[PDB]
Amino acid sequence: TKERFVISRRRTGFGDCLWSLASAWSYAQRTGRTLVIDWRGSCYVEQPFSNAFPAFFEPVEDIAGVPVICDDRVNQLSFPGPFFPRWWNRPSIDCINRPDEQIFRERDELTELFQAREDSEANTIVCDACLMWRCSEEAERLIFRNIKLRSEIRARIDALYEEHFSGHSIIGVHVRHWADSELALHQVCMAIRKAKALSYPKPVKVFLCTDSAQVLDQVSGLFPDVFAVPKSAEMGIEGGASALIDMYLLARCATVIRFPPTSAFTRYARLLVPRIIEFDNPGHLTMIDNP
Repeated sequence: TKERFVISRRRTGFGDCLWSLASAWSYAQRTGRTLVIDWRGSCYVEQPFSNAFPAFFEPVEDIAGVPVICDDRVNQLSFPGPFFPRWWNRPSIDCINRPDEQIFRERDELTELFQAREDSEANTIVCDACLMWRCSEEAERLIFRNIKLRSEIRARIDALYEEHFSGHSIIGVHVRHWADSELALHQVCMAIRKAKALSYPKPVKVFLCTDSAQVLDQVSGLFPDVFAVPKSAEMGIEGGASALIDMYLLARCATVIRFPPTSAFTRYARLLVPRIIEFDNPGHLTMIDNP
């Protein structure tokens, strides 16, 4: 009997990476495979063959009973064929072309596999597409609970929590992005007003997570008590750490505004925070009590 594998490959924002990881983990658990976390080529790491996972998280060799390889051994080990999806059996020269249509086909092929009664005969499942929504919420929570941020990142979160969150009820706001910008800023303001009109047990502050300096300046000038975390290889890692700090602090808020709710950036917060506000029909705000 020989070892068999599921490789979780993802290189995008951490919300997507970690949700897609939960999906790979769930299939590895169901089928008695080893899980390989392969974050080579991450948007946050300049060096293309370095596995980014250890740059942000502590070593992990097991997640809830599933053995894990999470480090540079991906560059030494030869994971065994045959492979699924079937594309991965093609010669390497034929794998240079990897268009979005093929990645989407593999999402669908993996989705069907994960729903099928029988385990694949392939010795290695290669997951190299978006696997958001292709697992249970429990699988997602298990991943967050069973990997640990690097201590340097945790210390920053801890200091920020003490400095702004402790003693207070925090409304977290994630804003990812002429007439369009004005309407979007207006919509964000409407969401903040809605959130602020709810009752909270402690004095309220607004935690803003945005990639735009202009949004930060505007929202800060429109509401009281708005704060944000202050902010080339080294600067990619710093971008990653900054993202994680915001993602994890959002999950500590009393209410979170998801602009948009399709962003996996706020999925961790959606799982944990008591109340979620978002535009959902369109132009209209909704509030969701957790669950």
